[PDB]
Amino acid sequence: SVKLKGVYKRYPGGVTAVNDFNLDIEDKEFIILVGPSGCGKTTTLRMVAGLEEITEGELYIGDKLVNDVAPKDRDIAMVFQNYALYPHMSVFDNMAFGLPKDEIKRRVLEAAKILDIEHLLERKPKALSGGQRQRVALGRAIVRNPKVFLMDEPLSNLDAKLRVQMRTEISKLHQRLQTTFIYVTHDQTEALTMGTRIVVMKDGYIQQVDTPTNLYERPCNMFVAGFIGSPQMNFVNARIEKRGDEMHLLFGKQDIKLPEGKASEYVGREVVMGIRPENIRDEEIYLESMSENVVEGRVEVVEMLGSETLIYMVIDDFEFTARVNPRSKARPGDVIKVAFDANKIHLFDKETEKTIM
Amino acid sequence: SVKLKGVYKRYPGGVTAVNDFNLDIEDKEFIILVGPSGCGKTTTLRMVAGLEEITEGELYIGDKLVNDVAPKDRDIAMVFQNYALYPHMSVFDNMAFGLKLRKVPKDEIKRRVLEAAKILDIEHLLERKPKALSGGQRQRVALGRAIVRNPKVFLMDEPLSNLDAKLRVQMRTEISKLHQRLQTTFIYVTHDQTEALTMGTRIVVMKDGYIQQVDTPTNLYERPCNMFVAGFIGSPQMNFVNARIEKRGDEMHLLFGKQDIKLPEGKSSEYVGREVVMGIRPENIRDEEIYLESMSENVVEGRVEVVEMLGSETLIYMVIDDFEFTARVNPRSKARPGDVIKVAFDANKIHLFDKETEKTIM
Repeated sequence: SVKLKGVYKRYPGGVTAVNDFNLDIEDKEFIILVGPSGCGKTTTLRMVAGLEEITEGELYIGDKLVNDVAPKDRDIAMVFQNYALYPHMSVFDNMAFGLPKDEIKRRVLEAAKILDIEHLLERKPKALSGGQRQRVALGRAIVRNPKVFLMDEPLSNLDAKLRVQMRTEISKLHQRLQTTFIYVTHDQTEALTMGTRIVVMKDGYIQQVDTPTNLYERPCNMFVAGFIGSPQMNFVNARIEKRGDEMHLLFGKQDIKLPEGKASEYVGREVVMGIRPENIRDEEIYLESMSENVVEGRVEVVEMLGSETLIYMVIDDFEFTARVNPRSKARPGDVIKVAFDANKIHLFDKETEKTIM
Repeated sequence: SVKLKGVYKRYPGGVTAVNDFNLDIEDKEFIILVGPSGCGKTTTLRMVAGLEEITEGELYIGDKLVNDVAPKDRDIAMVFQNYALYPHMSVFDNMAFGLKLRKVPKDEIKRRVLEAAKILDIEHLLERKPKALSGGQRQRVALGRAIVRNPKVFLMDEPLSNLDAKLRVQMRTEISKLHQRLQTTFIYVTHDQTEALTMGTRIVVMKDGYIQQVDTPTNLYERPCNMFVAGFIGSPQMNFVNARIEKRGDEMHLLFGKQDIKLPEGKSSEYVGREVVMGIRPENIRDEEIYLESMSENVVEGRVEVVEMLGSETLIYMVIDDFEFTARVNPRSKARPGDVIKVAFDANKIHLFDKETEKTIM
């Protein structure tokens, strides 16, 4: 367990890098820190590790306050992008720096075969490059059985398909040792599967802390909504209008009827509507059931992937991206009848940019 | 335009590698040859290129028979795994070769080489040598020696095999953009299936030497002619179970295990009562509550065992009775291992094959 109570970090010149970071990681938890560059996500990790000092706040590991504890005295394994293995040491010895009980150390180190480095086991760092030397750094930390793991983009020099293989082995390791993990990555796509809870940070402030599913389906503001999930969620200005007992959203000359179950102090007001691509669907089941919420749009580019078909269109004056089932019939220039799934509409304040529900 | 009329190739020992290969490529067309290893796809290219002889049949590039024409007199551009760039020549000279001894247009060779370089954004590499380049750049350079040929056909034998995951996709879309630019016939051979759905005008699926099907990407995907095309194109693989067709009233139902799926009015005779193989793709086993209300008749309970969230999709792996099935649904599903899920089978997208003959009934 690690707790950060009201933690600040200020840079030279008074600039605030991390602003009131409060969060309680329970033990045996996988927490992911995502956010744009300079959002303070990397800074907090260096502070939990003890590489930067904590200007203000408290940091506890278990029960012990460690703000002024040297990194070596925290029982933490760290992998950062300065992994920097020693050039004139074998792969084994470069992973065997756990001070120790030799001849069992080897067993655990050979078990690092999970990283597919067993065929490099007696090599030296210069013969590997890019991805392989980063998997060596991982290995070093992998055999440490610490109280918490701290990882800063440890799979960034690897290629797609091998990064995926090592992400599943990190998750299995957390499932096996059940020690706290704090994982930092630029990629968002690796947050949604790995972490128990995800923390979205922006310009030093944490926007939201929730489970991957909850971040995806209940964002707190337009930023989190437009930061998690790709391609970016579609955004339009819309006016809420009550017609009869129905509640409608109007943007351009188009008309979306919200389902009975939505709402008070925003009726007649103009809001921003948010729908994700996979909720603009063209299969005709939806075009008959959600007939009230079908809109005609002029397709401009289509992209077929085998997993999906992404359709980029323009409705009245606004560009929209849609995700439909693989191998679609749409082509650039035609106008297609898309249905907006009102049950998946997000509504934010135009000024505060936070959600109304 | 390229035509291959009844073309065969047999190996030492009498084994036939290519068996009655027939198809007429229209000019300015992108054709893809896909199939398992040793399906003869590489052999066919080697025969179009002139590197192997044609045992029987007729090859016509343009309007002329070229079975006995040397490759170099065939007006062919080739990017194969043979095309090692010349080690001690600049990429420029490596792109100006062939053109340099096909009746040198010295001035008109610089102009064309640099237009092919500007298309591939390799002009800032014109003075580097192949050993200084990396795999991806030399695959762009190798392509470049072919744009300067202005050929009648381009021949590509797995030219994106030496690349890593992301790079591949980047140079495929560049080829699709490239064919859309030169508007010359392309014949492309690749191992990966995913570009059935991405690259080609028409696709040829080959199996054990035979052409299984020649069709457009959508039609290849949506109307496979046999279980092989059905299970070779599309990922994850299409689900297959043995089922028996049964006529109850004028409805027609399909039964496998304890479950019963009713086909819509429009599916007919001379296969009813017999055991068939059913084929449905994962994106047609789907759990959205829209499906369970319209297609309540064809809702099935299945025990989830593994789920994989990808951001683009959610893959759900389930067992029904003794049978296994996979479904592809929206990115963040709530189904988790141990639960039982209520999936709807989209009857309008079920494929039915002969159990013995293994070819499609419709």
